[PDB]
Amino acid sequence: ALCNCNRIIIPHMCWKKCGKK
Repeated sequence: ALCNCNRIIIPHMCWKKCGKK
């Protein structure tokens, strides 16, 4: 699935745009 900025072993596009990982 797609960006859990609420799971924090982020997918890592999801990371950089959680603002993050």
